[PDB]
Amino acid sequence: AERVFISPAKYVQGKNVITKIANYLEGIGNKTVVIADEIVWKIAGHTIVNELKKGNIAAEEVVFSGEASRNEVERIANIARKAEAAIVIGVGGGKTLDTAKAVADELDAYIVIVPTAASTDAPTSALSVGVFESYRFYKKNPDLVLVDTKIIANAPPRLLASGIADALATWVEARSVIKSGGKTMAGGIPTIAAEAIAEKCEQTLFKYGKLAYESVKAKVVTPALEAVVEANTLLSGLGFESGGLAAAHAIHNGFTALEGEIHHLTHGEKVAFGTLVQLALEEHSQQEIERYIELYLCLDLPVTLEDIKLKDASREDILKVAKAATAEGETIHNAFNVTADDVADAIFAADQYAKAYKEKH
Amino acid sequence: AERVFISPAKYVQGKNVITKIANYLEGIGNKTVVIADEIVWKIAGHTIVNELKKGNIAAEEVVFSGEASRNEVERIANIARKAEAAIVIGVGGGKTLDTAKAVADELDAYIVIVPTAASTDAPTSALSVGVFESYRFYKKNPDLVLVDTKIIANAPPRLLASGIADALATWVEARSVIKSGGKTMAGGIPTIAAEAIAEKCEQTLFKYGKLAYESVKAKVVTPALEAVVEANTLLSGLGFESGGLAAAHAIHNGFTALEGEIHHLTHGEKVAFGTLVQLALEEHSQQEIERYIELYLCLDLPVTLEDIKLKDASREDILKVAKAATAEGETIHNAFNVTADDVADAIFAADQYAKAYKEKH
Amino acid sequence: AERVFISPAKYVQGKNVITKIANYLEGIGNKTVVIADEIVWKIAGHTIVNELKKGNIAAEEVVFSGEASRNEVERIANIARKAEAAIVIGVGGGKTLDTAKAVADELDAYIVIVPTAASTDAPTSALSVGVFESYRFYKKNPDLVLVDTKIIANAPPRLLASGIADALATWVEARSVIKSGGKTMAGGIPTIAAEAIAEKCEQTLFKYGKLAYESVKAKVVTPALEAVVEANTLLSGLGFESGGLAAAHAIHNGFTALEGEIHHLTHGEKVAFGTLVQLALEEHSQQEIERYIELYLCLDLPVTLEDIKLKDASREDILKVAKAATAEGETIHNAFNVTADDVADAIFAADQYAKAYKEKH
Amino acid sequence: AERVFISPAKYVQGKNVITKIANYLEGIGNKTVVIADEIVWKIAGHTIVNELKKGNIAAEEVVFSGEASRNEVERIANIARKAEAAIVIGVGGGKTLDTAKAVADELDAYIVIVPTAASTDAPTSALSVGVFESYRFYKKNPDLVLVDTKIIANAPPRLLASGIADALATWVEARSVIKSGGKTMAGGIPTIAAEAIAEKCEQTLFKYGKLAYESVKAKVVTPALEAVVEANTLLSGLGFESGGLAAAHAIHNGFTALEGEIHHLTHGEKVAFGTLVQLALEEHSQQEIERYIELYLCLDLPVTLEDIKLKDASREDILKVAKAATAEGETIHNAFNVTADDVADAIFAADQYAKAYKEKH
Amino acid sequence: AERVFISPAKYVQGKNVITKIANYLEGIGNKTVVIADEIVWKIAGHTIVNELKKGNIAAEEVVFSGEASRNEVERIANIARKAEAAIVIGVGGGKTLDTAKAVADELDAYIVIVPTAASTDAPTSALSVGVFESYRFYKKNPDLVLVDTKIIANAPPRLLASGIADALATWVEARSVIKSGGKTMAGGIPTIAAEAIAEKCEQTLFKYGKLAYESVKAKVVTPALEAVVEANTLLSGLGFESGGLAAAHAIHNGFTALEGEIHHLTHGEKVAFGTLVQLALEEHSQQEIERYIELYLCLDLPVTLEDIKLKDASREDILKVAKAATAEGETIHNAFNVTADDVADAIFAADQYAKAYKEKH
Ligand SMILES: [Zn+2]
Ligand SMILES: [Zn+2]
Ligand SMILES: [Zn+2]
Ligand SMILES: [Zn+2]
Ligand SMILES: [Zn+2]
Ligand SMILES: [Zn+2]
Ligand SMILES: [Zn+2]
Ligand SMILES: [Zn+2]
Ligand SMILES: [Zn+2]
Ligand SMILES: [Zn+2]
Repeated sequence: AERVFISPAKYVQGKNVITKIANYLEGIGNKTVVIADEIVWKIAGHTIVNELKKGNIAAEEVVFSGEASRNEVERIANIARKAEAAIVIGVGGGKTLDTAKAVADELDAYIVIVPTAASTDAPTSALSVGVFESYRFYKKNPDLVLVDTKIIANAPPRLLASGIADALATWVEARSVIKSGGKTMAGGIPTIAAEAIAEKCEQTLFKYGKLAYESVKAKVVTPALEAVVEANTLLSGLGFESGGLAAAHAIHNGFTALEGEIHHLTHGEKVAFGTLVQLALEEHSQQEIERYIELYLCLDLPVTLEDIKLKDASREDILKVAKAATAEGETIHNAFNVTADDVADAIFAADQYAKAYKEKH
Repeated sequence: AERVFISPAKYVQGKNVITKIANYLEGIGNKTVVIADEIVWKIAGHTIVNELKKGNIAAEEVVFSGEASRNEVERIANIARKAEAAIVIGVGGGKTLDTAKAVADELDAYIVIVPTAASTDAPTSALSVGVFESYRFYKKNPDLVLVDTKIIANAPPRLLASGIADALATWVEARSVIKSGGKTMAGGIPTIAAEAIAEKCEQTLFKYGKLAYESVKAKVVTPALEAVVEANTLLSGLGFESGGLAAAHAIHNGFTALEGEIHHLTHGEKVAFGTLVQLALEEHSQQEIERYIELYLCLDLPVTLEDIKLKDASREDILKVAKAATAEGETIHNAFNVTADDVADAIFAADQYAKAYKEKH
Repeated sequence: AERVFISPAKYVQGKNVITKIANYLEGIGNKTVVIADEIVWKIAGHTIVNELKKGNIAAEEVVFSGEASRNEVERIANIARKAEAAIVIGVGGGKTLDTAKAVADELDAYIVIVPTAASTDAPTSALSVGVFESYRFYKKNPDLVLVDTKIIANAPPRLLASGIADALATWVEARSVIKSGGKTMAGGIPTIAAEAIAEKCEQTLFKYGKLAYESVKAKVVTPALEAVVEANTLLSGLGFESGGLAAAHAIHNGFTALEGEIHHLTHGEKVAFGTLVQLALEEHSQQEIERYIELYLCLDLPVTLEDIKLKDASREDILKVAKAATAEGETIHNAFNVTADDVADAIFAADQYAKAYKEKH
Repeated sequence: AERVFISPAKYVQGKNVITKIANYLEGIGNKTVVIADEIVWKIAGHTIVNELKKGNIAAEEVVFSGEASRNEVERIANIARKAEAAIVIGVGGGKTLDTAKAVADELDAYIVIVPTAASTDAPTSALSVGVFESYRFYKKNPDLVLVDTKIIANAPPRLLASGIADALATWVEARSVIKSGGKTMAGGIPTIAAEAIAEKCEQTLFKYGKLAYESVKAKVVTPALEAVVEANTLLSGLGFESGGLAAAHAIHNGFTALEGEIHHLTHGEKVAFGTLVQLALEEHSQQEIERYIELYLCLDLPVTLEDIKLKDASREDILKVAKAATAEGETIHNAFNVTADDVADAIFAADQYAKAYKEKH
Repeated sequence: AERVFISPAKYVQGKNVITKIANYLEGIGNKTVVIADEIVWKIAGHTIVNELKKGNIAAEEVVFSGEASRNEVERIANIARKAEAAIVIGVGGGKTLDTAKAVADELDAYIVIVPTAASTDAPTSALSVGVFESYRFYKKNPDLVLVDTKIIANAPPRLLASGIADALATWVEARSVIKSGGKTMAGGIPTIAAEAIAEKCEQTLFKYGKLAYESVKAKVVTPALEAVVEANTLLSGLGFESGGLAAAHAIHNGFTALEGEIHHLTHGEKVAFGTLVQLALEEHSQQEIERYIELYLCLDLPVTLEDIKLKDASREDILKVAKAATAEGETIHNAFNVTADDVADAIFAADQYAKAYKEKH
């Protein structure tokens, strides 16, 4: 079997790096399109445009509607066409970054991804996704991912905790794919590079995660925050894409089978619970499971069905989640041979294990 | 300080993957130019062309002159222009792959790199180099690095040993840059991703290196050979480019200050000795140094001045090597504060340490 | 001395395996007799009969009176004779399974044992037992032990805790027989196979026991519950029969010398206390003893005389228990050289040690 | 998935236990048939008959032709029919024991298996097998396996070394099935009981194997020999049947695709090499592989192609072995996803690894 | 069971302590009898008498005949009677010290034991023994054991090696009695004091034994020699008497069943082989056994049948040794349940294990 590793061309992370944007685009082009929603234009959008102007780089300001639909992409791509911009700059959260990637594919443009929170590991990836249907690949991983830690230190602590949750799934999922001989999102078995990256991701989070969370609460940049932002973005990104997905993200996707307040949680908050479910489907001792539960609690992340807005959910409701999670083509099959009923049982088990832990402290 | 990580867009490694070349180029183009020297055209060049024809992909066969000069690049680029090929495929050793990268930059073409030996970590890099003058960056890291382990299992054992030598410098050099707060070739401080990759590189080589060497001697592909080819290519490549260079490659470059039979050694063989010199400049116990010497000997690699064709070299000759190695702009300054005289002393020390080891077994 | 190992011919465990009963009996016979009490006929008895009918297997439904007496066996054996059934299927708890084994011996019939709780390690054994008089062997160990974890996940949590208690005695007792050169129930010294099984039994219970207990409380099947059901049934069964019994089960038997509410406790609940008594008769540190007490408490099992309904029992009452436990022929002599008075003292010591632990938390 | 564990009903091992044969058959029957070949009748056959006569047990003496064919079984079964014997006693090596099992299935007779060497783990199993075609199950595992260590201490040392070789494959193969989620010969996933048994098997052999080999050379029974005979018979038997087979026995079977002197080696000698091939297909360091090679050499077992009478074998010959080993239905697929070409490469690698070790000592 | 510990009243060890003899006897008496053979009178006998005269202590010089018979004791006791001596001083080797103890019992005299070699652990004991018949206890352990290390440093190295051999049996034998619940020579189970003493004995010998052996070869007193003399005398003495005897000394006694050159070996030399036999009867790995063999060889002690003058001994001869060793009342039954045949096998096994070790170095 062939091993495959893919990656964005360049990843740059540091305090105030947003100010050198004109610098990194020098020998690339002098015309760009900048995509952000209303809030983000105030947070970083104008700062970016102003930095590009200083360097004589034109910039068409686009206000993202807030929905990553084909129409919005078509609308934005037209604007870029007319402005004849060769560089797409997406700034902000998930939906904006995905839209920007779709836009860049239409135009065959150089794409710069500028996250304003380290909340998911979508930034460096070549893939995207009310009910989940499938994963789709873009033509490439992003050309430049620019991560400004000063910006992230000012984003809500809840968003850093969410990114830690999403990154904590990386080693759990990749390890299960490596052990089962399964395939990664990249198409082949995992490389040793991805295994090393994924395992280091977990180590970095257990070591610095709480200190990074406190740093954000005080809105300061520290070595601990720099370490966790890299884990949440570069390690988690490469780890999941080239290391492999399994049950945790399948459960996250399964939640789309339900309607309700659960959908106000972040991707990371849902993945935290999904990760506990994967651990309940594996052979771990009580102490190994509690090591994760303890960390989630110290980051104010959800660990019970009640925490994810599914208090007293019925077996039938959980079964819908399980059926969606075990749909043909889901990632859970890359590491497990389970039925929807096994998965439904594991969801209730994880809830019971977390409650048992809580009723001990 | 900003951390920077760069990487080729896609790395694919496996037995007989050369046969799926038309498959990986499908949604990219139908016209290519293939670059290889006379020997390599027989080894893999024709197989590639034949695989491209089956998929209706045109291919201009170019015979590399054997010298990576501006003229040769200009000559090859013209041919590609006329054929109006959008994909450059370079097959073979170092000089051919570098030339192919230069060609792809002229044409702004998609580039595929196909090494026929896992002898250096140049394949995945965005950089190139009778006396060494400086490093120069290409506009990008390669789009696709395709590594066929069946081909490498048939290449000379000496070439695998050379690649292991070059890869064994990765952790030594990167660790010294990380400890000193120095910068990598990529421009910033090392990421945690590169540190993880570099350290895993060394572990993989001590674990599987000899088994991989025996596999090649028997011309068979095994899990051990697959592990070492990845270490020699993807881990060593990312590790040195994004992890950092230091004294070992500076010494390799310093040898160009001399004329002689030493220049028939491979890049890896020279780096092996360069690595011992770096260890002699650091604070290690005798046992730590011997751990490397032992491995080099079991791979038939050079460990003494006599082994690198500099038997009884004079202090003045070694001083020339040291002066070149400590030239302004060399990588040794990223991790050390040493003079040419300190380096000359370390070269003789490494030789003495290796002899002392040999005169013990 | 000869080593002897005995075992049921086949052990099958899994979720919903009760549904493949007709499948496992295919090449055996087409006529059976099913034995269960009133409650169990509703729990699993009818499901089994219905599964046998689908496969054209006749089944005489027998309602167990609830008492494992010679008359009941004779009564059931007659029915089987008349129906001329060649397979006996016993479903339910201890008394029913023993009766079914006795029935199968009368008829020389193939016997299937289907426990509805994993509460004791009697299922796989070839032996049986108001005052205890002696152990008696059946002509064989059961032909097929079929353990459906979905059924056990729905049985009371108290019954799983009881089975864990009975299984926690396995390594304690077998280790003492191995160390003393004593004989097992199977007739010779223990094999290495039994030692391995017994020791793994304890490890499995400390690792997964609490998670399995929580799984049952939520009525779900998990890897942890699957592990503990095997420990409680196959490992504990082989471990005690072919590994050896010692003081713990001797104390359990000694309780029959008393009348009272203590006899409403389960076999496992009594063995838990019996196990603490054996530990008090051995040389263990306070920490080693507390490791077991801690686990018993987390499973809501009894650890004091008060817990086993013998609050403020008199020395004379405890002495009766001790005399019965040290009767000629009891298993305590396979590992200890103690008098009834030593055993009476150990019963009070275990109570005092547990109280001391409790008066610390 | 369901876990399944099967086992012979009773295993008895000890010095001179052959003398209590009449004792173990008391409450079973008074008429038997004894099967052995010419040599074995002298070694133990007459001793057994004489022991049965003392207890008034009739015994039809059957001389096994030496070939385990349907005709021989039919011939022997007739004799048993006429003598109307209810017990079949097979004494000797592999072919005799298999024949005896086949005979017992025809007659639905109680079967006693009495090995005269501890050379394979076939004794306790319910299965059998010039080119290998498939495995076939008997209706049951043997009723009684009686292993007399005094007899085995007098059998050739080469036969004990062979049994150690066959038993050393147990943990390697079972561990690979457990890790891959594959199925055992018994039909389901492995139980924890089988994992414990298999792993203890390897430990016992590394600990006592050489001492047991020296014991046999001096023709004496020691604790070390008693431990290894149990490992070679009961642990290896249960471990492979209920723990799982993988690549090692598939390679052993693949050798039947060849004609030649290789077929004078014992089953164990072939499995030793097959085990090295499995280790070459896995990810192990040089030191882990050499730990096994070292032991094989100290037991005078084969480790190279030359040792197994295939010196300078051609790629085409090895490919035939590989194709047979990877046939549809072989056990290698329970733990690996490899092609015949991958397996051919691993055979040459194992040879090269062993030679490399030898050319070091 | 009661635990019992016995000991000589006072043990004094040091360089030149023989010179303070008059000092230790001050408040005891002014008349003594000194017993020694011809050689010892020259070695230390006259020095002692001269030291007693200086202190005005009378001393009847007795020349021991060399045979510890009733007549010799009666002869010596008469002399003491007439001299009306109240103190018996025995100086020299085993037979002399035993005789002196017997003499002191007849007279109810204070007894001083002065060994001139540290070759056995008989000095501090209250017991004694051509075929061995039984152990007999004196009325008391000696009142004063006075060990002069200057004297022992001048005794033959072979005698120190012999004492180390006898002391190396202490922990092996005592540990087996402790594990089996057996009784010591002192009459009850072993105390914790004896277990501590016995285990420290082995540690002291592995740590300092070779250095003490080299010290004696150079005839010098060092801390290492002081440590080993105490181990050989006080630790080994208390350890065997109050810790327990088992198979090793039983084998030593069994040799008396044979006539021949074996009886020129020392007690210690015979115990060394006896110790290897006990290890062969226990469950130890090859490495654990070799740890002792290695030490014996470095002290020039016997490890094979050939070394103990029984080269090519017949099974019948070894069987005589085994029968005597397993006689009713021997110490082997305090820790083992073995037959004479098991012991004969273990004697040949130990020889084979030692040869196997030797044929490795
Ligand atoms: Zn995610
Ligand atoms: Zn809402
Ligand atoms: Zn290099
Ligand atoms: Zn030249
Ligand atoms: Zn029980
Ligand atoms: Zn009541
Ligand atoms: Zn086999
Ligand atoms: Zn032949
Ligand atoms: Zn002694
Ligand atoms: Zn003599």
